[PDB]
Amino acid sequence: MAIIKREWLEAATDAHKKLGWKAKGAVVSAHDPSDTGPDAKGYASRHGSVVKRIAEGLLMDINEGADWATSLAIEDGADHYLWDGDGVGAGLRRQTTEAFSGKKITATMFKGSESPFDEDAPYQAVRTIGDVFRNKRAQFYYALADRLYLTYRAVVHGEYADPDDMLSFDKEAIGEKMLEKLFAELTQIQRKFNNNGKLELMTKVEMKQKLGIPSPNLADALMMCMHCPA
Repeated sequence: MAIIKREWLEAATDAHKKLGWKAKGAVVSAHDPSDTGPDAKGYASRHGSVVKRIAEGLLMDINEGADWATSLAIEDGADHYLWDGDGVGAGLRRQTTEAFSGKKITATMFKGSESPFDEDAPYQAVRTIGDVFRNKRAQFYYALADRLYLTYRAVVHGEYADPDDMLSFDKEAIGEKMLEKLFAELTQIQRKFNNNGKLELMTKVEMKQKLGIPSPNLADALMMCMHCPA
C-alpha cells in the first residue's frame, strides 16, 4: 500500500548533480505544526525542483513552532509558504502574516481534507482530477510520488524527463541525518481503501493508531511544498 519506493529516494538524492541541471523557479516552503508534546514539527523548502532544507522543530509549542518555521522561510528566501491548517494549525494565519510583514512572501493555509486543487480539470499522465484523487492530501502526495518516479526513471533507466517534473534532494544542503529521517517517513505513507474508487491516503492519526507509526511531519511538510499557490 506504500506509495513511495526507497529506491526512488536514493536515485533522487543529488539527481540534479547526476543529470546536470540546476534549481530554477520559485522557492516554496512548508510547515507541519504539532500541538505541544511528543511529536516533532516539520519544515521543508525547495527551489524549483531541488529540495534544499528539511528541518525538525523540537520542544516547541504551536506558536514557537510557527515562529521557527516562518523564520526558516525568511532565511530560505521563500516566495511562498504553506502550513497545515486541518488541525492545531487552523489558528496560525495571524501570526504567520505578522511574521512576513513587509516581505514578499505569500502565506497559504493547506487543508489536506479539501477536494483537490483544480478538480474539474482533466487528469494528466472524461476523467478529471477530482475523479482520481479524494482530496488534496492524496493529490499532492501523488504529485510528490510522480516527481520521484520520473526522477528514478531518468537517473537509473536513462529516460529523459523535464527537470521541472522531477525532484532532487540536495544532500549537502539538507544534511545526511535529516535526509534519512525524511526518507524513513516517506516510505511509510500509504494508500487506504476507498469506496468510490478514488486514491486516498491514511491520515497521520490513522497511521499512528493502526500501525504505531510516529507522526510523519517531515514527509507531510515536503508534500505540502508540492503545491505552488497561484
